[PDB]
Amino acid sequence: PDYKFWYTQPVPKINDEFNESVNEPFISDNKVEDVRKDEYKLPPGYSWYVCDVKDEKDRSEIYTLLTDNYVEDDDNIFRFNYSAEFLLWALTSPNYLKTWHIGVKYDASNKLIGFISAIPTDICIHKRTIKMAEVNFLCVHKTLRSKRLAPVLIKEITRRINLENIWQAIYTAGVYLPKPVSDARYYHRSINVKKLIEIGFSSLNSRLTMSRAIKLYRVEDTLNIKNMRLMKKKDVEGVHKLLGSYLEQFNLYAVFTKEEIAHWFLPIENVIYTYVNEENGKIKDMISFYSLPSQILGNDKYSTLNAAYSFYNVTTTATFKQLMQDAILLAKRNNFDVFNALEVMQNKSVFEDLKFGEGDGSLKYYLYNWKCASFAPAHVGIVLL
Ligand SMILES: CCCCCCCCCCCCCC(=O)SCCNC(=O)CCNC(=O)[C@H](O)C(C)(C)COP(=O)(O)OP(=O)(O)OC[C@H]1O[C@@H](n2cnc3c(N)ncnc32)[C@H](O)[C@@H]1OP(=O)(O)O
Ligand SMILES: Cc1nn(C)c(C)c1CCOc1cccnc1-c1cccc(N2CCNCC2)c1
Ligand SMILES: [Cl-]
Ligand SMILES: [Cl-]
Ligand SMILES: [Cl-]
Ligand SMILES: [Cl-]
Repeated sequence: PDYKFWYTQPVPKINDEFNESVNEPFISDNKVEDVRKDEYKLPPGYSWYVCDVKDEKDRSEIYTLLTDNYVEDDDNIFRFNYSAEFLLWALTSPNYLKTWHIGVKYDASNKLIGFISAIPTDICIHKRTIKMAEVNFLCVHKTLRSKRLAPVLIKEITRRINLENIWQAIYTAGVYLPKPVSDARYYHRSINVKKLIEIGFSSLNSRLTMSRAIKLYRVEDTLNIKNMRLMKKKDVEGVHKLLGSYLEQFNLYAVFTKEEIAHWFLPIENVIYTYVNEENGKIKDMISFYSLPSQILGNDKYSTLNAAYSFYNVTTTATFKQLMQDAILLAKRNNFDVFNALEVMQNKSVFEDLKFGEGDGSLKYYLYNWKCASFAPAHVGIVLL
């Protein structure tokens, strides 16, 4: 609770507030020549391991570590269960670096007991585009918790990123760290109502029977945008144009290349869904969501919470409410239990009328080595995985 590590880093202190025009690094004029060239030292018995996520053996070790040891909610009901495919997809975006996928092994057993990763991305923050590392999947094995391994993982990936002449990073966390640039509550639209109530994800309102809740939280009968279809390769430049134009209104967003659109949006069953309303090669509307199940801890009636997470949604032919109603239906049609979304972009406006419930927490957006004013989450135009 006292931030002994984080207050040594170029991030804001917890009570810092910055003026409305500053937009620049905390530590500027960095020189690659000054970056530590060797890996940070580890205690005897532990070693760094650069992972090849395209290799089945390495990927399996990452998958096993995260499945057993990655993020849990604050009541330890759920643990994220990113698929091995999702991990491959998330980590091998265009121009990724294998040397930014770094683990720590326990030498005696040759097992992976720590991990952190980054991928490169261009991030526009308050109208300035900066090449950044997007950091994700920080994880320490449960048996090695509270041994200060996380600061070493963070410092080591920072070194590896700095060696590429990159000095800023973006990341999200459900925990409060110094210091969010924005903080977005999450909301959910129940689809498989009885399951969500039985596992403790949702509460049954005291005025409702289970049977009535199932009826009341039914989804729309048919699409508002009836021509929706899965995205195809030929749609990449059209999605690039539609999404790229939409995102320029926000204070924080990724500046996607055509290659990045193809990577992040072309569909992969049970990983990433993108639907488009296309006419004469123009993409008029798009819906996208990704698949991230949570293992339901200690519950033998169900295995996973099969959740869809809102990604990027843009409409020109409907209202935003109609678009997001269609997103919920498309998730339901693909057998998802729940549709989760953040109060970013225009999402907040739809939550009441589309019968979303408010979640039990918020997702914090962070920048490393960047000084600027924080802002309300409606100004956030990026969804991290
Ligand atoms: C220019 C390039 C820069 C690149 C780097 C950019 C920064 C990237 C930052 C990483 C972005 C990650 C994005 C994601 O992946 S967020 C998801 C994080 N992972 C999990 O929640 C999985 C389950 N939990 C664990 O695996 C461990 O509990 C973790 C690994 C979280 C801590 O391990 P452990 O419990 O064994 O603790 P320790 O003794 O080793 O270390 C204690 C220190 O760790 C600080 N801590 C705790 N939780 C987090 C957290 N979620 N982000 C950052 N720091 C965190 C804490 O403040 C303390 O420092 P201080 O309080 O003394 O200051
Ligand atoms: C159903 C469920 N399962 N688990 C394991 C949880 C925590 C939930 C609650 C629902 O949480 C969200 C709902 C919507 C969006 N984001 C989250 C969210 C919340 C906390 C942390 C993360 N991480 C770490 C940072 N990087 C992205 C992923 C994500
Ligand atoms: Cl493979
Ligand atoms: Cl977290
Ligand atoms: Cl009932
Ligand atoms: Cl391009």
